Amino acid sequence: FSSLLQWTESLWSYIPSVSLYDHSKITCAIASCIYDYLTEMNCVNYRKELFSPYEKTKQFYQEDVFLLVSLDMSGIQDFIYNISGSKALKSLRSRSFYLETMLESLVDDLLSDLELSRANLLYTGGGHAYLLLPNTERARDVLASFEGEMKEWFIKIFKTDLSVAIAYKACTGEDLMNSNGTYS
RNA sequence: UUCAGCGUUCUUCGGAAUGUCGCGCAUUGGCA
Repeated sequence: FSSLLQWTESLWSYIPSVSLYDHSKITCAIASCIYDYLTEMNCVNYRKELFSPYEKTKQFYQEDVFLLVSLDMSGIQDFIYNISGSKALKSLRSRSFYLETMLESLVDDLLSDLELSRANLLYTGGGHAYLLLPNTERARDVLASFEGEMKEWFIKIFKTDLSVAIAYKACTGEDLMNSNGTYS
């Protein structure tokens, strides 16, 4: 699917739906999160439970179903500039690339732990990563375990030179729909 | 016919610096 997502983005980047890719990706992520939430709740019929009363569509935008997740890497500039000059030119280019590549790996690992795709990562800042995840208990436990494992690995490799902090917040469909201005 | 000099200019006009370099090399860095 990753190849399909990469293809979709190049083709739909400069065409209106927010471009079409942006919308398609966001839809995919939201869908995956909803599917995981419904699997956690074990609904008998997704369509009937959602569209039957025709008010359940509105109420489902009020159930806490999504998680806004931010993972941030601490120690970027110090790591790039904790160098002696002997190989500075080389080191400075390599350290910045290594830190960005490591951040990519992180989220990929996290996605591999959630069986999700890159559509669920809204964007990656240098040293930063914002994602949208399902609010399932399994996903929450996966996030906790991933935070613990990342803490252990960073302490085992760089000690206090680099760290990673992961924080999540629960939200509903209306929050994603910028109702009442709560999203920002 | 004799007696006398007297007055006016006291320097003038141009050119007033120019061109050339305006730090270099070694260590260091960089490449390997």
